[PDB]
Amino acid sequence: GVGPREKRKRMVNTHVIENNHFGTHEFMMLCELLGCEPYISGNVGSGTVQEMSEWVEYITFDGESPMANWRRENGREKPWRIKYWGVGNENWGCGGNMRAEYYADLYRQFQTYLRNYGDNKLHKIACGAWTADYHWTEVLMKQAAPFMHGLSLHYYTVPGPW
Amino acid sequence: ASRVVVNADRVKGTINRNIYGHFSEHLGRCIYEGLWVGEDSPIPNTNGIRNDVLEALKQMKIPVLHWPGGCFADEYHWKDGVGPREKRKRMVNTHVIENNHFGTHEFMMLCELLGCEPYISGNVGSGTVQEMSEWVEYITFDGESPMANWRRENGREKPWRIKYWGVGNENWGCGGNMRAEYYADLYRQFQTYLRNYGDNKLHKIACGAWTADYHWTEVLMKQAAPFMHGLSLHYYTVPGPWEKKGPATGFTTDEWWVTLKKALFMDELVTKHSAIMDVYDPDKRIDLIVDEWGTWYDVEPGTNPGFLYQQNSIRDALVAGATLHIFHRHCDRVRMANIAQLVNVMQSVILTEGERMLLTPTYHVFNMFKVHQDAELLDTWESVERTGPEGELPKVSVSASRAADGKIHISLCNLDFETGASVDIELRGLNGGVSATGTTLTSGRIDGHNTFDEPERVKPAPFRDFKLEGGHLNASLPPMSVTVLELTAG
Amino acid sequence: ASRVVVNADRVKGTINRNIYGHFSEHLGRCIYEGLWVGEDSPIPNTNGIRNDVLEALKQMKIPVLHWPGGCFADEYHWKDGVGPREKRKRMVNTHVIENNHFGTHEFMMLCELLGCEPYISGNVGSGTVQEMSEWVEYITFDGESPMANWRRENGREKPWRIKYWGVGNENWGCGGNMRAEYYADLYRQFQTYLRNYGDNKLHKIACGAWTADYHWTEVLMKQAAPFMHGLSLHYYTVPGPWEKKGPATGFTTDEWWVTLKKALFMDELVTKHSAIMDVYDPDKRIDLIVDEWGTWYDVEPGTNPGFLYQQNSIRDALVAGATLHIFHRHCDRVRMANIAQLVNVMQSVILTEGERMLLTPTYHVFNMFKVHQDAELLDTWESVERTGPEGELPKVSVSASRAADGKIHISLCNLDFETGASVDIELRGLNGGVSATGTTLTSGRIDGHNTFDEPERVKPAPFRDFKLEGGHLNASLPPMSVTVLELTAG
Ligand SMILES: [Cl-]
Ligand SMILES: [Cl-]
Repeated sequence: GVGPREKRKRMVNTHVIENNHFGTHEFMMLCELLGCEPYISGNVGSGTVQEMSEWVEYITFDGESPMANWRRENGREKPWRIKYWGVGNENWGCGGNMRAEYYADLYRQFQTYLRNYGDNKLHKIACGAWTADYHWTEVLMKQAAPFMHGLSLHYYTVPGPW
Repeated sequence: ASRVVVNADRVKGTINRNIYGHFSEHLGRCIYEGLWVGEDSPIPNTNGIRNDVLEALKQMKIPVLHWPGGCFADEYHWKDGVGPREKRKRMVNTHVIENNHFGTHEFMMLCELLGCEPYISGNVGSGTVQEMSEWVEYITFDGESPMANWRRENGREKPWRIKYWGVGNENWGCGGNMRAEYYADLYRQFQTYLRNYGDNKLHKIACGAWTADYHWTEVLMKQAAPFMHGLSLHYYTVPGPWEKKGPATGFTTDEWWVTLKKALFMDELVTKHSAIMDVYDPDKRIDLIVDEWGTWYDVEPGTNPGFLYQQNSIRDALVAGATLHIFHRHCDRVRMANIAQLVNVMQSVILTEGERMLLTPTYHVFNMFKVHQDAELLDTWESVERTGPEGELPKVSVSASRAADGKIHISLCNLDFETGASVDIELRGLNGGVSATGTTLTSGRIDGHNTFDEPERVKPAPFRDFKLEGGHLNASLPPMSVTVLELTAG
Repeated sequence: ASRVVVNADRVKGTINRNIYGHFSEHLGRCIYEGLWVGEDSPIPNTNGIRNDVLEALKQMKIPVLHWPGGCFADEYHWKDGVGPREKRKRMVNTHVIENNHFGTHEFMMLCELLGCEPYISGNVGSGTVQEMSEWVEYITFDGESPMANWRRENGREKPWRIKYWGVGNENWGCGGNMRAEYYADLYRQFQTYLRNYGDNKLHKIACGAWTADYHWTEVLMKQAAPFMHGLSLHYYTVPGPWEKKGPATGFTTDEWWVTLKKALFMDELVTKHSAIMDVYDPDKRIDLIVDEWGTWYDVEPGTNPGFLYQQNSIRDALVAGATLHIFHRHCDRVRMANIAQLVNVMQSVILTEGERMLLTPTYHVFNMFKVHQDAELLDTWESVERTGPEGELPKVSVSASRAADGKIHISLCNLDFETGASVDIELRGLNGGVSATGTTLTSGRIDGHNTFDEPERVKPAPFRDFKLEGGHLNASLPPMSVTVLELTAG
């Protein structure tokens, strides 16, 4: 979702009709125009540690590096600031069908490599429970509390059966 | 006096020379003005490596060098440090100038120049399994493959040999903040794909405990012992709280005693960790490898705290002396150790500033003690005077080796800065009578250090302050001394 | 030849005399013809205990006796064995006769007559907490209470003293088939209510592992180490399958080698169990107590298999000799051991048949070696000839103590039945020169045994087959020997 908009990746099928015209630059810009805080969730389920690490570099790094230089080629000179960074979402489900014990180990690992560049200071957020999985909350706090600034929770209001 | 017997005919094992090992990183000017200066530097160099340092390290007989090690291991992507030096990746913070001019080829070359063993740590924290696998292929594979062919493009035709391969470092901390249970699962997975190509034979090393995390050791041995050739251990000597460690020079007498007391804790750690290894590995197949040790102070005032620059007193020499003795005492299990670090960083053997370099007291110990490298430990039994303000510490630390050429070396540390130390030494199991030369390393001040202006304040001198009554050897050790005696039979 | 050095000035520790301990059960004629005969028996006795055996055990300097021990401990209800002997409980299987004539008073008295320590195992398996608690009250309480007053009615005014109290035995087996996790919880509970009355001080002992259940040891130390003074261990030497163990005499040369190989396995067990205890108890506060060991054969043909009556060859003496040596080598942790059993049962020191008794080869070793009881172990370094059909075993086992009176004792076992054994012994650390007496115990046949008809076939003789060149001591050991040398300084 970065680089010349015209030559970004494209999934399309109506047997995902996604052109990636809206990516990181577009989003950060949006938050600037609205005057709201950006909150990004990185990819744990199908992503790698270097991938997520580099995303933060790309966005927040004021110095000279492949990622930062690439940000500038792509048209943003100064870094952006971001507080809220989610280290995966929905990891009990469509984000890897993980046990809490397991997501917690990945959370700890991934968050390790999300660095504070310039005077950016990250608020790291771990994926919390779905509805009433109090077990999930118990495990994440027991195993990862020291390594997180926040913990998420998901509850939709659904009148009927799924 | 302090009584010591040396059953000179009772070998107790081999002191693996790799105990006298070192370690360097890319956090600071360890690998950036200290060693690597560049092919086009005004400082006299051999293929980019300054010769003053080479000369000194060759003389010290460095046995093994560990790179990347520490935190850097689990940040590094090795492919960033190969290919045309001109076109390698470049990370630079203007507040860090990492240009990756020093990479795999440069390191292997360095180890060849020094005649030391290479010890590399792959990236578990932020790396992948294929990444690490490919690194070993790249280095060791004699056949035809993308990685091997790439090694040759990059200018090395035949494979290299490498024994010591670390599968992550510091994984409980800056290498992923992993639980032991978890690192162990990754270790098993990663190590699976590190193959022995050609006639290279890997010594696979799992990341072991920080300080007194006996739990970590227990779990790694319980879960992974069959899949490892060695297990690491990390313990720095820190005088104060982590938030205010204390200085390298101009420190109190309290800071002296506390520094040594902290250093000697190494014996407890090694004992207790070995104890656990014994349970899961009774025949001691698996090496214990203390790949991080040495003093850690606050940086010299008016230097960047992140650069870790610290001075090196006679204090630092005592720590080095006593700790090496402790490894000697544990050479049944301990088979490698790596002091932190090599140049300009923490407890370095060498400091540099432009084209000037000096040898630290710490250098002098490693140089003096090299007589113990691959030597044979001798049964020594001892009763030593206490010292220090509560009678805490031993006044004296002593060790005896038998070199290959038959000669006998006895190293002695006097930990009291305040007064010298008397040592009667009975030698049993002898052949003829014996004659004895001697070197000593001491200082006038408690923080005796070498500077670029006066780089020879603290250096080894001849030692003659002892009588040798063919059998007994009574000896008179200077305050804050490190001393080696060399005995020849007949 | 076999080389041995004895650093005669280097004490390695104390050999707790309780290593030379024994153990008896209500099993056959151990407590019932072997020891207890009764006040008005025709066998000459002291308050019901036959004097021929007392005399012999007093001679041997028995240090400690364990009763009930084995399975019986966790079946016994101690109140069944106090009160008027006339009106005590009576269990009889007519297919084995328990009249409870030998109970608490009788046992305590026995230990007083022998001058040995009592070691009692309370009943966890089938007993209650108050039951065990009250037993200790009954024995040790100087004041006024139902239990103490009952002791006095039953004829003992002052309390007794007792150190060694076992909180169950064999709890993994015939004492409840308990998991370790579970026994540990009961151990903690029971031991809570065993109080120190008067100035009696209890040494509480938890039931340890059977053979190589290292798991049991791990769990007991992990869960209960703080609540115990000692931990037990059980290992019998069994030549064959459990269903067909092999005989005490008329056995093959293969059965000799196998028997000794099994016996020597004790070193591995003690090492590996100690290793684990070291992890949870680095300072070795807790005693390791091997309260069941010895050979276990098929019963003499045409005797009741359930009575466990077996003979005692020179083979049995070798096992006893070598095993005691192994305990010596481990006296840093091992502080008590109890051979099974005392009389007429398994590897007994004494056999009886009516008023006739004999001393077994095993007796002769315990008697010969008593010079080691509460002695000081000396640094010995050795290189020994191999023996046995695969070069399996050491030809020689040797150990050195320094008695209180300054004298030095060196015990030696030659495990080859086929030929004698040469042993050069260098003695360092001495003052004066030394003179040397010597005893040896050997045999014409590999199954050399004592019978009631010829009870002196195998007994200690003087040993003079050695030259002492005032420093070296070359010695010429008989086949299947056990040998003690006594050196006096000057
Ligand atoms: Cl080597
Ligand atoms: Cl005692």
